[PDB]
Amino acid sequence: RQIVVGICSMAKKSKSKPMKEILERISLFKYITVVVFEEEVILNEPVENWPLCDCLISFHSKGFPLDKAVAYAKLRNPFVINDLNMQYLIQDRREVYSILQAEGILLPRYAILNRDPNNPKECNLIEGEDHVEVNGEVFQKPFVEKPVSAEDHNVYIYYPTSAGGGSQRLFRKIGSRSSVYSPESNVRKTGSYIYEEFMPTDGTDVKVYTVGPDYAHAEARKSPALDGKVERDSEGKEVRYPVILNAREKLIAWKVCLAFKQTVCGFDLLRANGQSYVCDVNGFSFVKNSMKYYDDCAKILGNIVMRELAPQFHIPWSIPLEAED
Ligand SMILES: O=P(O)(O)O[C@@H]1[C@@H](OP(=O)(O)O)[C@H](OP(=O)(O)OP(=O)(O)O)[C@@H](OP(=O)(O)O)[C@H](OP(=O)(O)OP(=O)(O)O)[C@@H]1OP(=O)(O)O
Ligand SMILES: Nc1ncnc2c1ncn2[C@@H]1O[C@H](COP(=O)(O)OP(=O)(O)O)[C@@H](O)[C@H]1O
Ligand SMILES: [Mg+2]
Ligand SMILES: [Mg+2]
Ligand SMILES: [Mg+2]
Ligand SMILES: [Mg+2]
Ligand SMILES: [Mg+2]
Repeated sequence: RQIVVGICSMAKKSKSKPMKEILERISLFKYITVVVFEEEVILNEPVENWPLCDCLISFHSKGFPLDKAVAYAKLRNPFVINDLNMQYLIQDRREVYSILQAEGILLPRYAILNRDPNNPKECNLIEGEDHVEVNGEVFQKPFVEKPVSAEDHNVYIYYPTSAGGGSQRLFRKIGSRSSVYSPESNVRKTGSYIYEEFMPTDGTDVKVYTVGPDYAHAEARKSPALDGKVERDSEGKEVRYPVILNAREKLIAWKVCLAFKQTVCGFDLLRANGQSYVCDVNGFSFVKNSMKYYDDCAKILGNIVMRELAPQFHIPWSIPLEAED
């Protein structure tokens, strides 16, 4: 029989153009059949009625019932491409940073400010004009303030008085804008945050996209805080610039992929001061608008499936050479 690869995610992701481009390519494998789980089934049917698969590609995004996906995996015991339990941790920036540190991955110096919502003023925070002290640790402006929830994209950057003060407020892109300047110089007074040193880059973020530990595509984009005006092409896509990862960065990608147990994994690098710092690990993310990435991503995933499952299906399989980017 065919090896079944099940795709289990919210429709917003499962029906995205990149997903469709990759799935049609995975379907080219002679012995693989792709089955995309309907969102209505994911949300409203018990896991016992979800379709069978032999390999499960499943990932959390807003509204996804991760507890059900875990229960399904436990019930059916499929080969899992992106580990589900790690996806609980990926939702919490504190957990993400803790894993990065445990793996010896360079990241910004940071401190966690946990605030009791019932008692917001008695947290370990002291604030001056050009700095904060978080659990006694000092951050001179510029510094970055991130909500502990990784799914909250309201990241603020606080500028020193010498540069005019105020702050840049980042958010999920709204049409042409990715951030806005605020005259507010004082930090947020409710919520829990990570405070971290600002890493000076050349004005770009490096976005990395792994497909297993030995492949990563990288590309760059204008730092969303620089002025908040998104660079768009004639198709309405964000302008992306060429990047080739150096040897250190290829190792970082290997480590992130394995540490988070996410075969398909996006994360962000800040190239600063002659090193590269991870500032965000998002888990499952596909590149938009690279034909070559669709080809490579589909072939690697299909080959991962065959390698793991061909023997139990009695299908002959010889491990082919794969590119690294
Ligand atoms: O909101 P989510 O998290 O469910 O989905 C978002 C996520 O896509 P994913 O699921 O990972 O593929 C972002 O990638 P990411 O994971 O690297 O995120 P972070 O580094 O944590 O910010 C992506 O930003 P980008 O990397 O393309 O700039 C963003 O596109 P959008 O702002 O629309 O960009 P445009 O199409 O307008 O240019 C998506 O927003 P929506 O689709 O509106 O919800
Ligand atoms: N320590 C830092 N130094 C400089 N820029 C940062 C730092 N942390 C985040 N940023 C900038 O803010 C953006 C959003 O932060 P990120 O941690 O990626 O949050 P999100 O999960 O919302 O994407 C980054 O892409 C980067 O441009
Ligand atoms: Mg097929
Ligand atoms: Mg996500
Ligand atoms: Mg959007
Ligand atoms: Mg990011
Ligand atoms: Mg993120």
